[PDB]
Amino acid sequence: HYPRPEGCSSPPNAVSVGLHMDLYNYPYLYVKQCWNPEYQDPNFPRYGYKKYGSFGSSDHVNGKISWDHNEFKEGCKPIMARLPTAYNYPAKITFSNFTMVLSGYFKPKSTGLYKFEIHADDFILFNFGSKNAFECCNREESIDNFGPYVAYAMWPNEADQELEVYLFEDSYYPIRLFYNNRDYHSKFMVGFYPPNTEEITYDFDGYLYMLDDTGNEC
Ligand SMILES: CC(=O)N[C@@H]1[C@@H](O[C@@H]2O[C@H](CO)[C@H](O)[C@H](O)[C@H]2O)[C@H](O)[C@@H](CO)O[C@H]1O
Ligand SMILES: [Ca+2]
Ligand SMILES: [Ca+2]
Ligand SMILES: [Cl-]
Repeated sequence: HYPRPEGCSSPPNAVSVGLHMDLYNYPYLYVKQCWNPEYQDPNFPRYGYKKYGSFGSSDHVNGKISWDHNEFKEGCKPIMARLPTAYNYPAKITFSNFTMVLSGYFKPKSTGLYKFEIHADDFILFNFGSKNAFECCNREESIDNFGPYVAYAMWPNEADQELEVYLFEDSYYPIRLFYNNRDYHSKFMVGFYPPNTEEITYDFDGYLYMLDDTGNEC
């Protein structure tokens, strides 16, 4: 059968809307290969990604969280631009070169099979489930204790991926999205097909949530 990941329960008053975001610096080797190949090291997603420090965070990240910026005209240099309004983050970022971690919970609107689809420039990792993304109600502490990727998308050669999970309406599923841009254009597209649906959506409104971190499977 299809994969059936593990989820979490919580009283509605311990639940709030949307994901948490952390933004981390990702420098060029030099500013006018110019780009840093570090993002390719296997230890980068687990510990290396924090080594240039962070620069911002947000909460309640909900709705239309994908983007495709291919309008930039210059490579090998930092370009300032804004995230979608879904991110509740007002400052411009070095959209040319940065790392982001989005985490929290995905709650399906009905029981059944969900297909996710990702498209990356440069790099997207997808962890999903309480035995794959992070522990129920213990997100801060366990965020980098993720398991083998549910999907691994990397530009140019493996930039498109998909994956299928059978989900239950009553459950909040730990979800962890890792994104990196090494240089220039940036694509973070994460979409899904709910059950019996042939048309993809990139709008997560009503699917994304955060449970309080009380260490006890809630
Ligand atoms: C080093 C550099 O800037 N090379 C250029 C290409 O840059 C890459 O662009 C792809 C998208 O096509 C990715 O975003 C990748 O992360 C970038 O390093 C770029 O496509 C072309 C367009 O002029 O110029 C190359 O020199
Ligand atoms: Ca944070
Ligand atoms: Ca890029
Ligand atoms: Cl799981």
